[PDB]
Amino acid sequence: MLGLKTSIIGRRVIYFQEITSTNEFAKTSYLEEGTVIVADKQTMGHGRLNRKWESPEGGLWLSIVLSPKVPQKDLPKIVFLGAVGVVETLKEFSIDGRIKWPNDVLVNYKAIAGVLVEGKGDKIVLGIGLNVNNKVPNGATSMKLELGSEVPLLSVFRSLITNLDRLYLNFLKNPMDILNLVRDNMILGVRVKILGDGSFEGIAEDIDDFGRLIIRLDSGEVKKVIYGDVSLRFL
Amino acid sequence: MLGLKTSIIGRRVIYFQEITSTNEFAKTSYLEEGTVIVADKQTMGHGRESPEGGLWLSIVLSPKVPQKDLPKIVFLGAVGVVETLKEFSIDGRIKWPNDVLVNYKAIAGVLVEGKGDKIVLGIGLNVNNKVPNGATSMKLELGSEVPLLSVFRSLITNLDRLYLNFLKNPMDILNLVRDNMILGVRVKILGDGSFEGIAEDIDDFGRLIIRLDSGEVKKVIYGDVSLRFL
Repeated sequence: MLGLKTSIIGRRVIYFQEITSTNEFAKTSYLEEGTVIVADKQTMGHGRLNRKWESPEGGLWLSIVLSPKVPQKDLPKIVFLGAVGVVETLKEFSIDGRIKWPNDVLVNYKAIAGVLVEGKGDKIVLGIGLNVNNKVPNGATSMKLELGSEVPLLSVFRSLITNLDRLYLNFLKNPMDILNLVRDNMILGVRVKILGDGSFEGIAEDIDDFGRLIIRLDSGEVKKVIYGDVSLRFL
Repeated sequence: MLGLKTSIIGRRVIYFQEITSTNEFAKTSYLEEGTVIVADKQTMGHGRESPEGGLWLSIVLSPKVPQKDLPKIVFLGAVGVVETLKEFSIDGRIKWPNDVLVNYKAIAGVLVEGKGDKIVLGIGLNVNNKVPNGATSMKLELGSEVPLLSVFRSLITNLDRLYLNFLKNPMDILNLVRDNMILGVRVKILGDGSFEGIAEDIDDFGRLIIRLDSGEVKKVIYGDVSLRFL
């Protein structure tokens, strides 16, 4: 009854009024490639770094089962597929989202969406959390807060799934293309701090061919970050 | 994302761009009660292709009621459809025991399957799809396309309410059927042979009461029997 015309992503959609986590269900259930898991609310949702991500009613909480027969090295680009997809959708609703490496989407520096990718050997789970009409944590934002009015969740869903299906299909053939899209929509040229042991500061210059964040320290040293906790030093 | 507010029917919904049969998938798969299986089209639909534009769905049920009441499940589907059609100002009427007609043309059919502790309620409703001759659709009746999703929301809400009351009082549905069924007309019953008579009413068991011209009263139980209007 949804009438989705996508090729792979969206051939099947499993909707829940409530669920612990769309990513968990997607990981533990055998599901055809392209199956989308979506729920009105998550009771135990979380983003990367195991950070508890509130998933109240009004938001778009979904996971997508993928099985991209591509080199084990391109798997890390799946996150970017989700982030670029969100950005393209936000644009369609006249909202300018920018990517905070590696998986966050911000608007005027406020978090509006997060992407959580989890591999499992037999498949890859692309999780996306987007603040639409739900109440958000202080410092965060939503499509509702940005546009000053409630947005039809299904309209956002339709838009996102369509963009992701398109991005995914091209990715299966031209895997490197996504990196350029990411660069054009990522927050760069700003000072950032990588947290944890061996913490350091520098300018986030770009992402390389593997998607690593290239940081230029004040000493001139160049470091390539694969993953971690990032903080904008002047925002 | 659908924001359904139902108690049981619709707690989960599995949508398919295409599927062989929503009823077959629901019967075969391990699914929780209330799960709705819906598809844009069925390539192998059937009753006792369903083209894009129609509403093709199946509901998994596990009613904890007497085995005798189980045969009443088909009526829940038929009444739910009638209620939804009335919400869209379409006069749906029930043709015993599983069909819904509008001006004597088929607009929807109900197929219930399942033996013990797992019942599948299948419903096919013509909304915006092309239909065979003799049949009709909500689009043909209203003169314009109808938001398929709106029809889905309406139907699921109606079925959930009807199903909850059915768990409490399995006989309540019979009154709704009676008020919305085509009666007082001559019909032909086809089964172990055939006979004609006036469809007078349905009894306390949902059996169709037929009065033959001889005055004889026959009570028809649905299963392997077909009804034709004269």
